[PDB]
Amino acid sequence: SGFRKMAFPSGKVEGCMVQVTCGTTTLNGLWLDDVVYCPRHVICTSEDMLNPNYEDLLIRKSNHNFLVQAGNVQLRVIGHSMQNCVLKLKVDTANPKTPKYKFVRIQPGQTFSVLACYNGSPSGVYQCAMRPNFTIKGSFLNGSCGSVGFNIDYDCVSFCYMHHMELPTGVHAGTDLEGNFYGPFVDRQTAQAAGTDTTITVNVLAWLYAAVINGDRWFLNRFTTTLNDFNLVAMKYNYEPLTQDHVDILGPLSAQTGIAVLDMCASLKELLQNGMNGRTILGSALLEDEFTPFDVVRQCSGVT
Amino acid sequence: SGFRKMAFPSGKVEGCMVQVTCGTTTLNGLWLDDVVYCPRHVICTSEDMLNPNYEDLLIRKSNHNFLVQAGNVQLRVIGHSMQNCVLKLKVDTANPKTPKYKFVRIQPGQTFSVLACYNGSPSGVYQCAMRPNFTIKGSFLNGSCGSVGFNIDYDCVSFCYMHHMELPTGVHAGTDLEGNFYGPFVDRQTAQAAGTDTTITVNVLAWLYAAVINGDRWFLNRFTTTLNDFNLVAMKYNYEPLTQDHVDILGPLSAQTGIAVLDMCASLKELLQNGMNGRTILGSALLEDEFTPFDVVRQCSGVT
Ligand SMILES: Cc1ccncc1NC(=O)CN1CCC(C)CC1
Ligand SMILES: Cc1ccncc1NC(=O)CN1CCC(C)CC1
Repeated sequence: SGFRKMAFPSGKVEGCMVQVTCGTTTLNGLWLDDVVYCPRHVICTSEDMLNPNYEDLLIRKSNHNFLVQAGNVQLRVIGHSMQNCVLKLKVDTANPKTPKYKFVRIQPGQTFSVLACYNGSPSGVYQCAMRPNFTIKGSFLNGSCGSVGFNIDYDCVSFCYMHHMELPTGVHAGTDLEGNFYGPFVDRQTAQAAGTDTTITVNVLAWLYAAVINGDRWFLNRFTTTLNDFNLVAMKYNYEPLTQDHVDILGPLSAQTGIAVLDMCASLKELLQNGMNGRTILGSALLEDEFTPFDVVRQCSGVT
Repeated sequence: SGFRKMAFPSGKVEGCMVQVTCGTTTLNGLWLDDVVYCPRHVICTSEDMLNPNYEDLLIRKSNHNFLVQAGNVQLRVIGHSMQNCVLKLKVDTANPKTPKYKFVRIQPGQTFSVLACYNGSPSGVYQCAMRPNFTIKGSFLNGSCGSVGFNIDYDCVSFCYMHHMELPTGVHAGTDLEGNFYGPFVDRQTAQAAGTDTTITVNVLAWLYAAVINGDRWFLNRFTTTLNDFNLVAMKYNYEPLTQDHVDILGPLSAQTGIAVLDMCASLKELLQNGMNGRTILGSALLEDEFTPFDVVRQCSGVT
């Protein structure tokens, strides 16, 4: 028992972190095989950040301008290319610690672990989710750019995020490993306001199942609801609409606890309409939405 | 910006996890140098758990009864001894991935990361703290025994916790790496009720400094207090008494924010007496006490 915000073990990703310096900017790179991935804004100066033309800025850069340091040993750069908002630096040495990996683009609501890094060195690991407005609420400082977000399926690391920037509101924006930003964000020092940060309903429901499994049951009520009725209440509370697919994904949790998904929706409806009354659920005073149904099943079953 | 419950990167500890089987019990062991550390309850059966006499049970065990598996290769056990509540299994091979390490016994309030494991394999990493009643609120299942808690100072891993058991109330008990339990807990299947889980005041204050640093400032008030006045309010709310040592440890945070420690105590006093009024601080609806002043400084400065 006990339910914690749990990150994936970071070792496989730690073995991929390198330092990339270009000009006077130092950030992090991800070394997989003979390629190092890093944000393209590494080639920018103070005056470039405002309205950079990366194709133009990249012409003035050569292979020897990208300084790649793995641990404290230098990697030789034999090629460089720009793929969307990331640079792919081909090095002469394949990463000996390269795990089995995939590049995946995640959907809003999906969770992942971040291994925050500074100067190619890991400083910490935390769990977070892709918000429905395509921001992430990370914990990043200057120099953390190039830190990655990932998932693990036993031995395969699915890389889903690369950190690029902090928006003026302190929230975070980044790309998948193909260089495409999540959301409408652009790697420019400009006014980019995020959209509505709605609550990931399916995740909240999965965490209510996690609470019942671990003994916090006070919130279970004598009511039920429909998808349409629940969604009227969810729209009012800035909660994402619940679909039949979400209900299906919750099936394993409904089966283990014997609580119908729509009964759990009714319990959530009353928590939304009445508050917690100073009470807590899994040590939290708000409804937690950064655990997917898959994360709850994994933590409650002990997948390694 | 952004403040997350951040765990230490787990790679150095992942390289130490092994599977220990004795009889029909399989748990985790920590392989450091030529010694494997694991809970002594690995030698127990169903009938032993109630009132085990580990010196007696250990006589019937030999080196070849302890099955140590590192990855999927077997380690030869050439010696075994009992140190308090942990077994030290001397193996013929030194762990090639042994990091620089220390064994330290932490005080209540101190935080650490746990690398939860099943069958010697890491399943996740989370951050938690030694409660003032010497329990921990982990996330552990059957088979997680032998999972460790640790801190890292650049390259040195300070091992502080080894998981041994779940109390009947779902909370967790364990030992330091010398086999001494934190608290009055004993490795027996018996009624052991935990004492008062008081709030770690100094940690809450440090997290209020973390909130001010990241822009959540609504809770800052026009008041101040004394240690004696604050402690009258803290005793009433089951908060640990604040000492001058805690005030000193908060010095770096007081200096960076320009907010006197006693001013922050007065802000905490009003949050205790008035609640949050449906508002949040660092995305939380309760006062978080699992970040030490050192953790806040580390996360806000980016120590690697
Ligand atoms: C300071 C900080 C904190 C947390 N995360 C990231 C950063 N840095 C940036 O976002 C810098 N920024 C400059 C303009 C570039 C086009 C994109 C990168
Ligand atoms: C099931 C579980 C969940 C989370 N953490 C641990 C466990 N297991 C135990 O605590 C088992 N227990 C049996 C009696 C022994 C003296 C000590 C170990």
